[PDB]
Amino acid sequence: AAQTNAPWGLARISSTSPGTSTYYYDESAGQGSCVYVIDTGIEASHPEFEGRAQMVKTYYYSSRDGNGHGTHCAGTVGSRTYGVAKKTQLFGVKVLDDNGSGQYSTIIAGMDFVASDKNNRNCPKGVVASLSLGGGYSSSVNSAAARLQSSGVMVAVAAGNNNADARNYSPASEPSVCTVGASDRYDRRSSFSNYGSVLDIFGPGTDILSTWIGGSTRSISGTSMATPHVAGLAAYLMTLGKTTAASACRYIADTANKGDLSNIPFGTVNLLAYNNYQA
Ligand SMILES: [Mg+2]
Ligand code: NA
Ligand code: NA
Repeated sequence: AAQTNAPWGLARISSTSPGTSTYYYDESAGQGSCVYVIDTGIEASHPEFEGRAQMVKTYYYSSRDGNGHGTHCAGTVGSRTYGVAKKTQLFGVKVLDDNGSGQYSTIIAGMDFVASDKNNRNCPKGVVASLSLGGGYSSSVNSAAARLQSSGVMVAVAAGNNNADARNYSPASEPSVCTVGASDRYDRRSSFSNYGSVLDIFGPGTDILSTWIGGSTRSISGTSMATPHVAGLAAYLMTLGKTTAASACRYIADTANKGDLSNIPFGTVNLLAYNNYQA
């Protein structure tokens, strides 16, 4: 399948070169997989989700996304126009408030929730969790991410936007999850992206068009925008049977475009998520 005039990041993950605008992908499109977006919520009514999104848990008064961030990230996972895995099922877990902030104890609880809740859900091709969030180093946050991964979920987390080594941030610094840095449309490491030995992969993160609240769309930048490209890619690859939740991060690194990013510090991987789709 092919989506013409796609957002640059979708085109990028289906090309060996920057500058294209068609997203090429297998029509299965993540059907039968599930992605939990652990964030500010998801505006499930947005027409771009086509009824495939639903809130499953909130840690605040409402399940509504009063911010937009979670809706944007969910859109990069699985919206029709802006999503990597256009037929995945999206589940929203609101651990962040409407200002985009959250306490680590609540974020931990939401990870634990996903590890359990997946047993209520029918996700025959597997389960992914996208965590476009984090703060300073916390062993407890890292442990929660590790548990979620161990429970059988493909965990993708943001590297952070500190232009610093991700070792000092969580859940970025948890080794066992998939830590995602950000790139721009010219294959430079995004100016804000964290780096370091703990990164597993880069995805598109600068100027990413996706869904927003009020039934809208907008372009924003962050390792939060790179993370759902990887989460969506994992769901897509799991639906194709190419990999599993436990091995998807490694598979994505194995199959990535290698050596194509600039301003990658020595010791950080030079790997950009790639679907290797051959019609
Ligand atoms: Mg890792
Ligand atoms: Na996300
Ligand atoms: Na470089």
